[PDB]
Amino acid sequence: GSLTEDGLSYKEKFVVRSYEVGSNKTATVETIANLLQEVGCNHAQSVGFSATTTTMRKLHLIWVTARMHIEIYKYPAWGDVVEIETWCQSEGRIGTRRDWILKDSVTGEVTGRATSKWVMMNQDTRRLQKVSDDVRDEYLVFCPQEPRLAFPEENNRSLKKIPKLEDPAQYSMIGLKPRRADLDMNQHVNNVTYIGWVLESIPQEIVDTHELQVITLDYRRECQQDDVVDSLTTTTSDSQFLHLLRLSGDGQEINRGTTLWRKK
Amino acid sequence: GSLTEDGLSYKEKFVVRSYEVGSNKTATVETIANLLQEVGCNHAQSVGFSATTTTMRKLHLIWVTARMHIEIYKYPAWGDVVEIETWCQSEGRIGTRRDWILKDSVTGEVTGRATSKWVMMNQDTRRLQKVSDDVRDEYLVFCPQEPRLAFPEENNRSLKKIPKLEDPAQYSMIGLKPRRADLDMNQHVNNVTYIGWVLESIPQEIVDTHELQVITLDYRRECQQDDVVDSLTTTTSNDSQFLHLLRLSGDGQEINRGTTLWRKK
Ligand SMILES: NC(=O)CCn1cnc2ccccc21
Ligand SMILES: NC(=O)CCn1cnc2ccccc21
Repeated sequence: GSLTEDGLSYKEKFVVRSYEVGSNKTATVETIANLLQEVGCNHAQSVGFSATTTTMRKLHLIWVTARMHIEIYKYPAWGDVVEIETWCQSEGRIGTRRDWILKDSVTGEVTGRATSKWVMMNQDTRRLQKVSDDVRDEYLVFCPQEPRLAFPEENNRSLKKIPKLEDPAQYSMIGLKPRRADLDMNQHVNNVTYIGWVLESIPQEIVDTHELQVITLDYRRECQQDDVVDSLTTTTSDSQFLHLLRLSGDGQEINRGTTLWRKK
Repeated sequence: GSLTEDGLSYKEKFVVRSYEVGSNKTATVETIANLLQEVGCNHAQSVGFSATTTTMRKLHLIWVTARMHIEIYKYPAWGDVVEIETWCQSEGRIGTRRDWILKDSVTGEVTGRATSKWVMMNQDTRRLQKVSDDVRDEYLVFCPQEPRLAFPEENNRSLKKIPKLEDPAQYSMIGLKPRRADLDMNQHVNNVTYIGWVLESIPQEIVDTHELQVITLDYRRECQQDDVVDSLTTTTSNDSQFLHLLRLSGDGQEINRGTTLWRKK
C-alpha cells in the first residue's frame, strides 16, 4: 500500500483469501471490517504514528471507536482484488473520523463505503476527553482541509440515533465468550469480534436468503477477556433489525446497532 | 503465488497483518495455520482442482485432515514478509500428505515447517476408504516422485502416537461454541478453529512466558455448528509439554487429541 500523491489519504490492495469467504464464496462483513482496520493501521504507520502522537503518549491518551457504519453494494469474491482508500478528518473537539471507499480493482467501481467516529480516552481511567489544540495541530497536517466524506448525502444512515432494544428480544444468542484469536496485540477484544457477536443472533434463514447491505454499530463499553456476552435482535421492518450486546450477568450494555438486509 | 519451475510444488508470499499478531507483535499459530491452508488451496487451484478430481466428485469423495503437525522456530513479526512452499505426496492407499516450509523472505532462513495427513472420506456417510488406483493416478502427475519430506528425521515428532488424556484434567476451558466466522464456505467448522480451542485451556502464565514451538493435532470427529466443546489440558513435562483433549460438552464424545511443546522466552 501507499499514501496518494497529495499525502492526504492511503490506498491498499487485497486479494480475498479462501478462509475469508462465507457460503456465497464472497468476503464476510467481518473480513471487510478486518481489512478496513488493516488499511487504517498502515495509514498511521506511513505518516510516523508508529495511532497516538508523542503528546497523547505523555498523557496516557488513546483513540477509541465510538461508532462504525459500513455499507456494502457488492462483496468481493474469493480470489478477487479489492482496493481500499482511507483518510481521516478532524471533527473539532468532539474527536476524529476515519472514512473508507472500497473498489473492485478490475472495474474501478465503488463496491462499498464506511465511516467511523473516534474519541480521545485516558487508557487507565477510561474517561473521555475533548480534543485540545496541541493534539489537533499534530494530526491536521495529515488530513484534507476541505471536507471529504464517504457518506456526504443529507439525512444519511451513518448519523442516525439508535434506540435501546426492549425485552423480550425476538432472537438471542447467549454465552458468547472471546478466545485468544479475538484479542489484539494489546490483549483487548478486537472491534470486529463485536460485529460477529451482533450477527450471531440473526436467524440462519435470513443469512441464507438475504445479503447484509448496511450495519451501524455503537460502542458503549469494552468486553473484557473474562466477560460473557448475550446477543439480542428484534426485527423492526428489505429486512431491518435492532441489536443489543450486553454482559450475561448484570445486563450491562456493551453495544447497540442496526442492520439492513436485501433479498438475494 | 505460483507453481515452481518443475510444476511439482507451489510458493506464495504473505505480509503479516496488524490483526494477525499476538501480544509479542508476531503472528499467532492460528494465523500461520490459516496461511498454510490458503497456500494449499492456491496450489490445488493452480493445477485444475477445486481438492477433488472428477472421479472423486462422481463418488461423493472428499479429502479430510486426519493429523496436523507444525513446528515454528521464529514467528514472523507484524509487517514481515513470509514465503511458504507447499507440495503433496501419495502415501500409497492410506491417503496423501501435504508438507510446507516457511521462510523469512529477507534472509532465506527456514523459520517453520509443517506436515499433514489426509484421508479419503464419503461426504454423506462419513465412511473412510483407501485410495484406489484410478484416483491415485489422477494426482501423481502433480507430486514429486522421489520422496520429499518437511520432517525427514528418523525419530521425528510428526509420527508419534498420542494417548488419551485421563480425567481429571489439570486445566480446562468449557462451553466453547463456534460462531459464523469459524465456519468455511461449506458451513463446516474450519480446521484452524480446533487449534484455537486446544490452546484455550493452556494457562495465560504459560502463554505470557513461553513460545509455542510444536503442536501435533489428531482429528477424530467433526464439531457441528450447533455443538459445544470442552478443552482439556494436562502438563506432561526449560521446556513445557502438554497433553490435550477436545470433547463434546454433553456426552464427552472425543473430537480431537494433541500435544504441544513450549520453550521459555
Ligand atoms: N481515527 C484515527 O485513526 C485517529 C488517528 N488519526 C487522526 N488523524 C489521522 C491521520 C492519519 C493517521 C491517523 C490519524
Ligand atoms: N493432500 C491434499 O491436499 C489432497 C489433494 N491433493 C493430492 N495431491 C495433490 C497435488 C496437488 C494439489 C492437491 C493435491
